[PDB]
Amino acid sequence: AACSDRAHGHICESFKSFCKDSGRNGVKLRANCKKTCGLC
Repeated sequence: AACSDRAHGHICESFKSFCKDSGRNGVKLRANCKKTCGLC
């Protein structure tokens, strides 16, 4: 499982500070943006 961004692109950045969200928004961020969130 490689690490990178799969989201549309503007989703990770627009929600970069949301990567630490305990809600669905956060989970989807770490998934669609395993990189922008930092999971490598």
